[PDB]
Amino acid sequence: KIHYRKDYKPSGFIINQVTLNINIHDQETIVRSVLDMDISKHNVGEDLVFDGVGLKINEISINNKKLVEGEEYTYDNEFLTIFSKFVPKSKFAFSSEVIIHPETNYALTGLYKSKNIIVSQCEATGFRRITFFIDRPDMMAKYDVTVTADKEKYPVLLSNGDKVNEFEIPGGRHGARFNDPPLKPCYLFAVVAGDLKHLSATYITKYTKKKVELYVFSEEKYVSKLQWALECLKKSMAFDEDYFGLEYDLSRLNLVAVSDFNVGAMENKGLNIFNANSLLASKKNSIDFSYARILTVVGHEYFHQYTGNRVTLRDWFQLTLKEGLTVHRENLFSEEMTKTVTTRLSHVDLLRSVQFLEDSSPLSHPIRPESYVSMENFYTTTVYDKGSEVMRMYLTILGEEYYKKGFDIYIKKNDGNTATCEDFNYAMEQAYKMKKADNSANLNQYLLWFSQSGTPHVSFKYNYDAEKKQYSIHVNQYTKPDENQKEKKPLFIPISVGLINPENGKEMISQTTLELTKESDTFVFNNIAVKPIPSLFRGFSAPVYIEDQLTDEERILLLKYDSDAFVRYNSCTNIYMKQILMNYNEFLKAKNEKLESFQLTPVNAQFIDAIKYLLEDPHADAGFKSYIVSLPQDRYIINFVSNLDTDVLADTKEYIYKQIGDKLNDVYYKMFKSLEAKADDLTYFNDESHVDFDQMNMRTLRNTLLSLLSKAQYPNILNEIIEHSKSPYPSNWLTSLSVSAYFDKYFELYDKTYKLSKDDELLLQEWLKTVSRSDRKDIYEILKKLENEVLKDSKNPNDIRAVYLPFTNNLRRFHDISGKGYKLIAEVITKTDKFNPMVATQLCEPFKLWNKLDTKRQELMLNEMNTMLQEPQISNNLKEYLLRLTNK
Ligand SMILES: Nc1cccc(C(=O)N[C@@H](C(=O)NO)c2ccc(-n3cccn3)cc2)c1
Ligand SMILES: [Mg+2]
Ligand SMILES: [Zn+2]
Repeated sequence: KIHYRKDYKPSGFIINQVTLNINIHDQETIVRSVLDMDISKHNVGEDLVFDGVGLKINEISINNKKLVEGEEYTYDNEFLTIFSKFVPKSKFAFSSEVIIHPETNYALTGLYKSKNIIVSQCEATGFRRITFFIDRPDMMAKYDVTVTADKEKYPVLLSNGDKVNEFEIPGGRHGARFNDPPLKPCYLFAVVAGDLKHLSATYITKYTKKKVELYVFSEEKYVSKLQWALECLKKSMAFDEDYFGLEYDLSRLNLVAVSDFNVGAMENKGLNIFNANSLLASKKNSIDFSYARILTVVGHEYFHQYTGNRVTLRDWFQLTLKEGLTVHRENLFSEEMTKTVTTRLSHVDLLRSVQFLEDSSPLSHPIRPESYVSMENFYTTTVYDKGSEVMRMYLTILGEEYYKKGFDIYIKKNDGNTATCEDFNYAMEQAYKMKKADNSANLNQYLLWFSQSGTPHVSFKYNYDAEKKQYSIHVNQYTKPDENQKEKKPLFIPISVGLINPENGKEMISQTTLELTKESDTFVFNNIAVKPIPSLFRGFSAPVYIEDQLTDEERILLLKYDSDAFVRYNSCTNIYMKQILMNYNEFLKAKNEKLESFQLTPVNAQFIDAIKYLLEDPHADAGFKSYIVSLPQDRYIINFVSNLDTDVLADTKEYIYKQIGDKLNDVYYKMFKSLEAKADDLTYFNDESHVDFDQMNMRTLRNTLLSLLSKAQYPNILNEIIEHSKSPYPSNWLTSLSVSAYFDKYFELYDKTYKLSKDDELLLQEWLKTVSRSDRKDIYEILKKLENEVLKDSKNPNDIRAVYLPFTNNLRRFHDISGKGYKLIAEVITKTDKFNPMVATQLCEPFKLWNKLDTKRQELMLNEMNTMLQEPQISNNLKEYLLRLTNK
């Protein structure tokens, strides 16, 4: 069944009130539900059809009378159909009692058990796995929810809204009633039951001075890992107050960590539920990455609230409207909190590798897709991250003042209602008119960012007239046709630009954002005293392929002297890409022609000099430094190479790294040593609320350099690796494991770091990732060992992802020409699909580039996908995904 965006129609029914009784027992959960319903104006005499998946019916009723199966209703484990003649024509009550089984719900959607916690996950279509409903986001209702359970096992009971009663029940049971008066969609329903321990605090809002109770919950074992999350939550509330002027609406906010979770987290009006790996940390038991991760995920779920309780999605095709906007808000927050340029760079790095790959793949879709089969497959980097860049472009175009005005308009015009992407665009259009002082100005073209798939390519030509002091930038845009649009239209592309004086490194013009609205345009600047070097797409101002057409000499100058972090980073990226493409072709030619000898173009010496210059600048940023000594991601590179031979790419990278290392290793070593004091400072190691993003960037730089030195077998570096393994910081001692791969000390550090990791669930998952990603010739044997000794038959998605996904980035080994790596991951996907289709689809990620590889590896991957597609028991999720991915 395929759902089309253009087919939207309001329900012929209304659900005004939901009254739930959820009774949790050892081997079953009984759910009783009364829905106070009505008939809408759009009703035309149709059957009453409820969603309900996997429910065991004890009984159903209309107005307290039992309905009879076959005669009055049918149920096929997916839809409950009540024939219209038995459906009332005014306000009526529908009631049901069903049985569900969270203890065996390993798909982690609906109501399920995670270790000793019962928790729900209803977005997007999970509420129908709990009870019957018209499970769509535009069905708004009031909720009154009662939960009962064994008191010893489940002392803490949580749901949306206010707890209004707590009571004892015979047999050592207890119950709690929660009433949530404001209307909400059912995907925001949540319930939690467990032996939860917590940290708490009180927050006083900025403008109304009201006290908000903040609680963060986990199992008792890890309660000491809750402090950073609580800090992050306070930080999020402060930010939305300061930047957007928005206060929290309710009197309490709960965050709950659970061990088994399909994604990162979920917002549920006051009851936010998190993957433990995105909420829990301690300096002793977490790598540095956890700290930015918790900050962004807690922020993200928090920024969902204000907008979520005023404007609900009309339908799921508007997903990017809530998610792209919330990621944009999350990124603004994260940039302001970390105060490091690597934060924005890391978002760009992710978009241009993972999301660009997706957008040039058979899975390519606009941020507002035209159809879906399985909602779970729609939560993509395109909808989220390209969505966020589209939301961010409004800010670039409008500036802060008018952006913040269009944002307010969108709320006002749409408060209390459902909205669409057009509603948001209309609101910004009003801000655009006010900014341009022109009520004929419009953003109608901007709507193509929602409807048009594929990554635009933007290219440049320049002209300078020295006598006229006149500089011209000629710009061209193009999007490649694909399966979604035969003809692509030009987009509204904002191009933030500067002009750098090559003679002194100074800005030559004020902040300027070119508005490209045609297929091509020419932008002319007068009174330009000398030929500039253009600094293009500052801040990465549009989600596009940038073809800067600059020389490497110009790129080096930008890298050294430009003011914009992204353009410096991109200029470096572009120098590397030119080099990678050149050496790749030279290696490829030698392979194809079976050459006994051949030449390779060396790495630009002035480029190596510039890297040295930056590394040696004490005033330059450590995180930025770690980027400039790293080649572009493999998934970024592949967008530029047809029929990519992964072996040839691996030889290419090897050559380039060795060229630069042969010149700079002594520099790397010196810096690795000199950075130690500040990077590994222990002054605040036992203060869980003290987080220093610069210091963590220094550790990133040290660990990056150590990797480079280890690969290069720098004299006596093993000494440094061994000492590194003794560091209190897990980022350090896990790095010592992965860099020791090049030495016969590896399995000793394997055992040491395992013993350090095994008693913390999340830390062990980081250990697994480190092992999985290790550059080992015997990695296949090592993975087998992990399966047998550690992973076993765990159904925890964190465990499974930890063991397998990092390995799939091993360019040389995962892409083994035998196809053994493809075969291995396909076996894991098919195995996982039996109990968790959402996670099975996640494990398909390496296959997304299948049609970009050399013809042999294309065939190998295709064979595995077709094998998976032929499994009789294949889930709808996995089938849809592989059908789309293989163009069937
Ligand atoms: N940065 C980052 C990376 C990875 C995942 C997430 C993440 O957890 N995103 C969630 C979100 O938006 N929460 O509000 C989220 C919520 C629900 C789904 N979902 C998929 C299918 C059904 N539901 C997916 C993601 C964030
Ligand atoms: Mg069932
Ligand atoms: Zn979200």
